[PDB]
Amino acid sequence: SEALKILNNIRTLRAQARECTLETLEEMLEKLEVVVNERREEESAA
Amino acid sequence: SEALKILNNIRTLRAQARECTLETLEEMLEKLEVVVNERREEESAA
Repeated sequence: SEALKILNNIRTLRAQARECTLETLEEMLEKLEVVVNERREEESAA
Repeated sequence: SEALKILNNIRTLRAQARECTLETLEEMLEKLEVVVNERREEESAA
């Protein structure tokens, strides 16, 4: 879980976002939303 | 940008999410939303 722990420090991701375009940032937000929604389905099923 | 490129592969984040609780996943989604919104402000200003 090295990529999940980095998401907790926004300042670190802030420096990484400065080297990427907005279109790549939109795709990254989609994947994180699906990952949280995937766990939401397991929480709603239990 | 090692944490930003990992977010593109949801299957990889999928295995990492299985080892964390939903509360930690909610905070991670907040940071990514703020990172994308921070770049949105720069795009709207330009």
